[PDB]
Amino acid sequence: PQIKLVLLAGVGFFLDAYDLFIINQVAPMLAQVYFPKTGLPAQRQDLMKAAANIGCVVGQVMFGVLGDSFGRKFVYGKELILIIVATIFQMSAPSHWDGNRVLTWITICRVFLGIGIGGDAPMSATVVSDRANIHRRGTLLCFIFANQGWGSFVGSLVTIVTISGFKHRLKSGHTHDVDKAWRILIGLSLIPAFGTLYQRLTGVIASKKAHWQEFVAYFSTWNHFRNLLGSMLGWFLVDIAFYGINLNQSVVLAQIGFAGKTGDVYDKLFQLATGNIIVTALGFLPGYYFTLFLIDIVGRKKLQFMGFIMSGLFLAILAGEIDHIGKGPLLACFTFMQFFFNFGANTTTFIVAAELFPTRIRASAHGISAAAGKCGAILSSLVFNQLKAKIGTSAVLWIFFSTCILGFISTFLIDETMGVDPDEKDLEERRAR
Repeated sequence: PQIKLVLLAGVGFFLDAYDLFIINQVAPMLAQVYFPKTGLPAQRQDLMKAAANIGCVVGQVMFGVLGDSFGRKFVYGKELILIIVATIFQMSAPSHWDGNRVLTWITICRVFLGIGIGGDAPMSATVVSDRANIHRRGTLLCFIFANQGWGSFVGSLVTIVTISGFKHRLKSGHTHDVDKAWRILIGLSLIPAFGTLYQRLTGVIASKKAHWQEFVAYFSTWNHFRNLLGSMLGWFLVDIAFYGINLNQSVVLAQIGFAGKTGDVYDKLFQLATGNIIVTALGFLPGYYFTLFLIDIVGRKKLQFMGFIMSGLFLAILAGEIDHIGKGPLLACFTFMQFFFNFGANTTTFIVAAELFPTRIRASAHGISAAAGKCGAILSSLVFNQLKAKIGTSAVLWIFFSTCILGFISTFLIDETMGVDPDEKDLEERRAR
């Protein structure tokens, strides 16, 4: 039936999300092995975590040109093999290498990993928005998007299970085994990756100039232009705070009480992995499902309004009190923030970008909106840890706070897409003139 296809898109997001966010769990292990006395260099750590998102935009533009040039039959399979190969090279960095050399190895591998993740990322949003043409299209988009939380959550679950498995061996003095652990975290993505591969198998310039003319003509009108503007802005702005935080979630939990001076190698990794699972299980994951049950009841805009404005509140509390109050209060606010990312702007910006635009342009308008988001992701990803040292963590959180208020303001540019057919609205718009 039609059902089996959306799960295949879902597991695509799950694998992409797992591979994207698992870098947050792998980074502290690389530190313990290759930089035990000092932290990971700021510029090098930022590059490694942005690498996947940098490739992510290169992927959907490259797989877009090839996909338009020679059709879909060309791109469907090869995107998944690229992230599989990138996983293996990333997995098998020579353990005898220098710390900086190992880092440079992983950054390059993750760029190619991003190129593949950039492939299936945008092509699945269209398969269920064009097919449904029903009021229950949002609940379908949100269900597939919810796999992003499972990717982040399963990665956190995998980490505590792995660390607790190395408990006795680490306590018995075999501290280098953490170098094996971080390779296991990346490698375990291969199990669904290989499973899905088997299931997936078992006048060009004149046309481009013509579509460009329609695109330019369409978005040269105000009431149509601002819908593209708000779609790009909302996605760009949320991804700054969203990916800046989620790719560095383990770094924030270090200002909070989860990083101490007591205890040995295991105690540190386990409590830090304990914090990561708490946040993603209690906040990051359920946010997708609160969005799921209310988008087709409350509407997309009101959820973006709430999503932007709620996560902003918790960002301001962090920045103001992070250096002044205890662990407990800070942890709760951080989890609430993550909750209102996915119960709010993060999920709705993805949905709104796919729901606003008539199909005759939807491929471009959604692609530019998704590209705009990845631009926000790479900005914070590329500079988060560098700013953290130059201006401090509180100052950086005040920046993310400002981006949320701007997202709230920009959301007014959007038409409510709950229950509206963008093709029918375009159709009635035209008969009236």
